[PDB]
Formats: sequence, structure tokens, C-alpha cells
Amino acid sequence: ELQEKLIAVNRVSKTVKGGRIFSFTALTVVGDGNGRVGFGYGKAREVPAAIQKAMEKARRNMINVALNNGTLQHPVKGVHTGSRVFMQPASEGTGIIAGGAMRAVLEVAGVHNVLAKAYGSTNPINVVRATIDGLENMNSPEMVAAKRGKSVEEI
RNA sequence: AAAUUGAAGAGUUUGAUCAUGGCUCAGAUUGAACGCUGGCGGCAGGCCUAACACAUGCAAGUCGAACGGUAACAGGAAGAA
Repeated sequence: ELQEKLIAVNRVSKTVKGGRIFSFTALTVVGDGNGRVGFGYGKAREVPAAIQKAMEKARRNMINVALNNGTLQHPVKGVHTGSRVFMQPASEGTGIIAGGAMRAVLEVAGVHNVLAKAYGSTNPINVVRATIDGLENMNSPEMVAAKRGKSVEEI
């Protein structure tokens, strides 16, 4: 049913008496092409073992986001650790113009049209956190009608 | 009626990590030059340096309806023939 990218694969390491124990991190996002998105981050001693642990960790751990016609409601910021991340809704036929890890997250979230920009660090893991941080706090016209107790021509 | 619709990152410090922070790259542009190559046309462009020095030709004349005029070369006239 649902779409599932592999962003990144580091090799990490841990020292012992012997010498080095190498190990692999992978990093994946999944999503329903229609405003749900998890990311998961696996580790294992082999690489295909690790992608699998991530794809599982992503399915559970997966959040809703109200899009509008396949783009954002309004121009959002977002931040995690070093990565700042600004995204802006776009007119139809821009495409997803956007960085490395950003571009994955938005594609499977089912955003079709955005102007992103990553300032700060661009560490893949902290950017997909900062991007999702952005998208989940972003808020629909129907939510704010409810907040303030209206339903105006602002709708 | 229409007169702007616009914003991508990557590599390199560590055994590994996150951060800071430099170096480098991917684009557009040019009165360009150099190298290898080269069929045709259209429209543009062409001493950025020595405001260094210049042979040769040409780049400001016109007016006889302002004037006295004849040296030219066109006729005409008296007149040698």
C-alpha cells in the first residue's frame, strides 16, 4: 500500500580489546502518499538487517498532517538540534524543490509542491526530525475556526 | 483581461558521534583569451593594454540672386579671313 524511501546509511564503530566492531545505521521514511509519515532509524551488524529494523520502527511511530491539495497550509519553520528548516507552500507545478533528506520526507508525505530550504546543519537524521517537527505543528483553517470559535471568510 | 509562479545541496577534522568552523565543488554570466575541431545562414559585436609614437589618402564647406571681376573652358558677336 504505502511508499518507503531509504535516505542514509552510515557505518558506525565501537572500539574493543580486539579492535573495531563496525555496525550500520540506516534511516528510512514511510508514508501513505497522503499526509501520514513515520521515520525509523535501525542499527545492525549487516546492512539489510538494519534497513529492516528501520522500516519496522517507521511504520509504528507515524503521524498525521493536514495538507491542502497536495501542498502545505501555510509557511512553516522547524528545528531540531543544528538543523533549521523553512518550508513554504507553492503553486501547482513547482514540484518538490528541496534538499537531500527533506526531499524524501515530503515525497512520501504526499506533498507535491513546496519551496523548502535547510539552514544550519544538514545532518540527515536531524533534518528529518526538523521537517516532521515542522509538518506536525502546522495547522489547518478548520482547526483554527475551532480554537477561536469562528468559521469566517478566513475560511 | 494580463503586467512576475519564488528559495535543493554535496565533499573534506573523528576509532565513531553531535556541534562549531574554514577550504572545495555542482549554476548563471563575459568586449573574453588559449587548446582541439569546424558545413550554411540570420541578427548583433569586435585595442579592456601605451591619453605611446605615427608614413599615406580621405573626415567642412558652400554661396555669382552681396561685390570688383576674368584664369580657365563653353558658346556667341564684331572681325582677321
